[PDB]
Amino acid sequence: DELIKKLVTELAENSMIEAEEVRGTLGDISARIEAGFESLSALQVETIQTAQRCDHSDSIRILGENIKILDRSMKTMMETMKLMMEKVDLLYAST
Amino acid sequence: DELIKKLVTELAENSMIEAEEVRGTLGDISARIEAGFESLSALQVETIQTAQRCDHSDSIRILGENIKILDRSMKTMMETMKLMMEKVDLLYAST
Amino acid sequence: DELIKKLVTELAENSMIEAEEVRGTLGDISARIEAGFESLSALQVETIQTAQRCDHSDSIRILGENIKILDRSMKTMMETMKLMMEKVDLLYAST
Amino acid sequence: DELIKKLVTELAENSMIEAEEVRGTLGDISARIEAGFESLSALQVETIQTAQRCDHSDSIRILGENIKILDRSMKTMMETMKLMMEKVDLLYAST
Repeated sequence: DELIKKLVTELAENSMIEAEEVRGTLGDISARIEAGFESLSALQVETIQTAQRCDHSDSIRILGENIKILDRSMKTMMETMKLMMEKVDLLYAST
Repeated sequence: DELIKKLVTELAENSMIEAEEVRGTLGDISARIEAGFESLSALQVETIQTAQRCDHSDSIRILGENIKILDRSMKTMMETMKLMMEKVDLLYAST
Repeated sequence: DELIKKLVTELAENSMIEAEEVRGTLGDISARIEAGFESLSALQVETIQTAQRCDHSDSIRILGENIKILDRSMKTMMETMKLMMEKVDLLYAST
Repeated sequence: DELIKKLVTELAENSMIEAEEVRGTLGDISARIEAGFESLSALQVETIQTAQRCDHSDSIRILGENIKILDRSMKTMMETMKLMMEKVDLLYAST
């Protein structure tokens, strides 16, 4: 195995160059994977944080509650109007 | 083919190591693909679930409906005011 | 080049198997890329379509416009009240 | 090393073809990575821009403020009604 091992090395010497170029190419691809995923997920988090600003559950409830306060104040006023009119009716009949 | 097959094995013995290292590298890349896609999609689902909380179609409709109830109560009161005034006008002329 | 070409084939015969297994592995990776991107983008479109349901620009404007109608009706009523009172003042002084 | 180098070239000649086909396949994969990431991120930006249209913080505040103006106008009217009634009471007792 004297001449055999000399040919084993001279063949590895030429393949090792093509193995290095594939390894670098694979690492270039791996770097583009971890860069796309790191970028999109940061943009994705920015989407969730933005969406949260549009949840107006409490704001709309407070508007709703204050419309019902006004409705109750309108009932209170309708009772005060009929009360005033029932005094006016008495004033007319007192002539 | 006695010596031929001895050189075929001694060459496979040295290439098999470089094939294993490429296979492991490919599997490292494949694992990063299924990890990025599993993570981003989970973050993406969290975005849809968050966006749904901002659909206030029904809340805003109930506010709108109760503003129109108040508007109708305001028409009812305007008729009651003119009614009261038309009794006051009669009371003035009765002097 | 008689014996040379016989060794060229017996070496290609053993490498061709390792080339096929890498080609299949590469295609397995390529298929996972086009599957993740096809899935996430479909989920992403579902996010945009969901977000559109939360744009209540017109609904909120119609609420705003009808609150200002009520405000104008309240001004109309305040003028009718002072009008009624200015008739009541005259009725008191007519005694 | 006369015959040795002739076999080194005739072996590189057959491997160089399989190296080119792997290089093209790797580049086909790399192109699908930069295409998916470029597409999804453009769709992701469209999601953020859409979500911003649903932030009605200011619109809802102006509705809230104008409901409280109406509430204050309703208090002003309740004072004017009791004022009118306190003149009507005096008119009844003046008989």
